[PDB]
Amino acid sequence: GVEEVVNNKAKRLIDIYHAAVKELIQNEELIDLIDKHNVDYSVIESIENLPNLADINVKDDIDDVLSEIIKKKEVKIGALKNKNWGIIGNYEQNPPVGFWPDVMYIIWETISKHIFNDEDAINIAYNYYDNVFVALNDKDIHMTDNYFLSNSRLVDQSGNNLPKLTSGLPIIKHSNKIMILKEYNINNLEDLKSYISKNEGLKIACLTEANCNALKNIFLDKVTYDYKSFSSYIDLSKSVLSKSHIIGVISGIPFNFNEHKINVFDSFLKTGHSAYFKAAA
Repeated sequence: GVEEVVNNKAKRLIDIYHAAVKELIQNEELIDLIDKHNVDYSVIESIENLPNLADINVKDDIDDVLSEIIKKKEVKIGALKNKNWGIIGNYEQNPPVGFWPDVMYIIWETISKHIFNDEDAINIAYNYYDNVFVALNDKDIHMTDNYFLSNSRLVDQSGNNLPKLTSGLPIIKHSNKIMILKEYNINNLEDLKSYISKNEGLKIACLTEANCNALKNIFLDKVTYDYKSFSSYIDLSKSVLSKSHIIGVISGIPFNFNEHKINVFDSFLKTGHSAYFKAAA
């Protein structure tokens, strides 16, 4: 009569990781970093149930991933290569710069101050791959970067699922805004739902797949979703103004169109970001 649980070698790594984020939210560092880079992200809303960093075992007695990190004073993080989103995160150079790299740095600086007694105790080693989830399942890395979507396809290059990979909390989110013509008298998600429920054959324009997904959760097959046809705000906007798509879904607004013609409201339908780990051998 035994509870035979999987040996998650990343369990303590995930917990101290979550505990650090909790501390970074308590000490205002994470939100300070968001303000410093002037990026439009929100931190995880509830931290009550997250582990307290002070409690977490930092001993290297456990036969797990964290003990390896501790002995070498180094963690290997995986990120997509040749990515450069400017201030949001530039990975064309190693070590990378920008918000998302800075997020990973302060997390491990915080972890270092608990396992050890200095922010620089543990070195961050970034490795770049085309498929990071393959490298993760192959133990080339201990972690993915935090910027990865919470809804990511955990698949190999063949396109088949990787069942041993797990995810941390969506510690950081960004919201999805909805732009629409004022003439429809719709300025909230509720009025939009009513309209979509009354009408058929409508189509939704999105700048990214994640934008359309946030709304797909709400509307299902009541509408068609187009995100491939748009590569910029100007493209997306042209389509809404041309009246071909009832709304445009987008995470940001570079500049404003006429107040009296266009409406933009925050649906508060969020897109989460999380790190991924290897939860089983």
